[PDB]
Amino acid sequence: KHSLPDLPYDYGALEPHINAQIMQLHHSKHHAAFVNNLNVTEEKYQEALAKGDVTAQIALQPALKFNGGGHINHSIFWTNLSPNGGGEPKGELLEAIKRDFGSFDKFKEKLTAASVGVQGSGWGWLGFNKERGHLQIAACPNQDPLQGTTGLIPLLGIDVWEHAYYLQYKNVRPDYLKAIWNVINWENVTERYMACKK
Amino acid sequence: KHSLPDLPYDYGALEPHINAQIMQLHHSKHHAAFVNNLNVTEEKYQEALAKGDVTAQIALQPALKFNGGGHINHSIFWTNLSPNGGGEPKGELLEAIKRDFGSFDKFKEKLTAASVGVQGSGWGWLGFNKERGHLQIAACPNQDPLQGTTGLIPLLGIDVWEHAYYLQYKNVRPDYLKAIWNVINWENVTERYMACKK
Amino acid sequence: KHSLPDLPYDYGALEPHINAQIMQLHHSKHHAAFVNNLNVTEEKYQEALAKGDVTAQIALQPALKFNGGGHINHSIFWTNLSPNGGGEPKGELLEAIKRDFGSFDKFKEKLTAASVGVQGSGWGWLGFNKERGHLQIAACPNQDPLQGTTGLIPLLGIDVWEHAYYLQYKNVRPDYLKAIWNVINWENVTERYMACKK
Amino acid sequence: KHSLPDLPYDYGALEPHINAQIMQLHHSKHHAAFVNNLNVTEEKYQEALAKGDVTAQIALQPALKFNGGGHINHSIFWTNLSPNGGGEPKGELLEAIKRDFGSFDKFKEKLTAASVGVQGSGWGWLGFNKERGHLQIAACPNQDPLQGTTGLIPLLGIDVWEHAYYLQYKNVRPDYLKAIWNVINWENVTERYMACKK
Ligand SMILES: [Mn+2]
Ligand SMILES: [Mn+2]
Ligand SMILES: [Mn+2]
Ligand SMILES: [Mn+2]
Repeated sequence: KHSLPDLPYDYGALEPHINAQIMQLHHSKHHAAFVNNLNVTEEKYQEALAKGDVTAQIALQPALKFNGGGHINHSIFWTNLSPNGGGEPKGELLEAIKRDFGSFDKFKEKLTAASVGVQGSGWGWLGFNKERGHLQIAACPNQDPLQGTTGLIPLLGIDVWEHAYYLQYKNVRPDYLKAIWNVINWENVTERYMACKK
Repeated sequence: KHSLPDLPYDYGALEPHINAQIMQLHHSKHHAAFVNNLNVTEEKYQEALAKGDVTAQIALQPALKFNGGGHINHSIFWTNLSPNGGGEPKGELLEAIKRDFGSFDKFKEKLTAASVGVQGSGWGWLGFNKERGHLQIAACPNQDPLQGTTGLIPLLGIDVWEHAYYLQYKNVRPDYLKAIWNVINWENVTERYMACKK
Repeated sequence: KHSLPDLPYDYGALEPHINAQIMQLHHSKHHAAFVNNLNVTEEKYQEALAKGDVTAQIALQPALKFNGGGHINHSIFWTNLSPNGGGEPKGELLEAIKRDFGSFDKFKEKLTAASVGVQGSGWGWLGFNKERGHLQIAACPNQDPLQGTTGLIPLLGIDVWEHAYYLQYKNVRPDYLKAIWNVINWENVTERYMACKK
Repeated sequence: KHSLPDLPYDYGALEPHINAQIMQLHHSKHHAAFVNNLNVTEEKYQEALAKGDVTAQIALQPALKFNGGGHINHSIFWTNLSPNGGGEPKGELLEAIKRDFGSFDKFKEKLTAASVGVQGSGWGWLGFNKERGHLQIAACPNQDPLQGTTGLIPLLGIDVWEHAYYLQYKNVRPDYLKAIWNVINWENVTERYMACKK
């Protein structure tokens, strides 16, 4: 069984960048529904798989991608944020960011452009291409997880679903993006990067 | 040139079902951006078309569908709502609703299920199938317009993008749906129905 | 497991409408490949689910739908064809066709148009809509199965992948469709129909 | 307007690798159909845009992309092949291939794998990523053009629609791909490469 992970900090720790109300709703309401529905969907799939029912397996695909992706995406997101984050990364990561994007500022612009640009609900990702051996920016629609649909290893994800910023920033997505850079836990994205730095 | 249509009522007229803040942001901010970007996108397309630049035409497709759909969808939506709406439709429409869905209650359930069920951003629609000659329920992702992507004539649309209900109903989409039935302008959906009742 | 079903007639039984070469290749090579890969994908999916690896489950989705759908679709297709086929259906199926499509001829035109109209690889389908109690024509891309992705119950399917007709009819898909009507197994289509009008 | 380009060699010039029958059908029938329908779709799109009919513009999108892409793709494809082709590229293109893919052999494997791997109809592409300054392999479904849907600049394209190889290689796509390497026009691919490294 999958579980709702605990937040590494209090709901009001990312203030004033992302307010406590969004953090509470996002985690306790949105993420909780994903794991519950994921466990419900996985049990159904186990029933379908055992019967060799291919129709049921295919019909169940959207719910699993949506809920399974929802769980995966949000789980990474909480670890990517920190009340002690912000600033710039250091060491190997910064080294690779300058190499692949030109500069840290250029990387920020690319990821922001990618995030602001998703039409509808989605995610902006900084990922690692294990085949090519470099960093890569990608945008994923709805809850489609990065690794599962793209093959890239997720390092940093930015949720651009409206529930992630509307209460505080309303329709101005760029304001939310400008603000989230102040709480990015570079300590965690450097770890994820090192984990696949092979 | 396309224009931002005026609302048929004051921003606070649909209260307490849909509050004035959502109505103001939704119309003055969201819809306004769609027409502006649509006009910008259409001019670009006219440049591409004149040059016979097929690459530019294809690259421009998402922006036109998103912004063009955005304009179309929201324009219909404002006419579908009214401070004097609610209740049940009468005459021909009600007659066709019972015929195609069993009862008005059954129709409500079907459209609600369709609307609550869109994964991500989208719309729930009551449309008319001119080929088959009956009413049909459909769900469209993001801003993909009903007629243009499906062929069905739009009668009643329900916006399930989070910006349409989050400030007031938060994550509980069903609450928003339960509430919107009280402001549905059946007078307008009966007109749209009669317009294609051929 | 899943196994390649034996054809209920020999490869040359549908001549001159569909030649023996196509039938042999379609069954022994194309369909066979789908079951082999379906078995492998299912085994991998079982592995992933036991370990709760949501990323692996999502990564396997395209393969499962394509190979599972390939098996499902072709398995129905073989039963939809017959050396004893052709003509028109009798009884209830025919009544339902007259009611839903105007006549059998109008139905022939519509299914033909939907098949000839698929861009790329795909299938043309006459399906049953359990929810509305009526017949419906739908087109599915590549190997996406009708029931698993649409909810409709498959009755008659027309494979419009180029491999189903190219050797004999080259690029002329309409010639292939005109010839397929002579081998449609209406006894089977009726059989499938009676099964869902329950 | 758009016109069917004359082949820069006769239909039997690529034998025994790609037979004359395929070349004749591919150019005179398949490609010709795309330009005819592209011209009609463009004319209809001009009508729609002049009238500001956003619904008609969106309804024409699938046709424009499929037929426009069909013209673009096949037009590049013909120039990518040559009776004088084969072997390996020289100079900068080869250097870029060694740098980005390890070697020419590894590059051959990757493009072959991406082509053989497309489910249904599509294309395998070696493209140029202007933003990152490197070579990249991509696969496009049906007739979706590389630049218009991906932003990458096309250098070499491999048509994996069954009509490009079925008559000669039947279902064995790997045989077709092994043979196509003998007629690749590296002078043209280099030409396209030099054009974007500007
Ligand atoms: Mn979220
Ligand atoms: Mn809206
Ligand atoms: Mn087939
Ligand atoms: Mn082709």
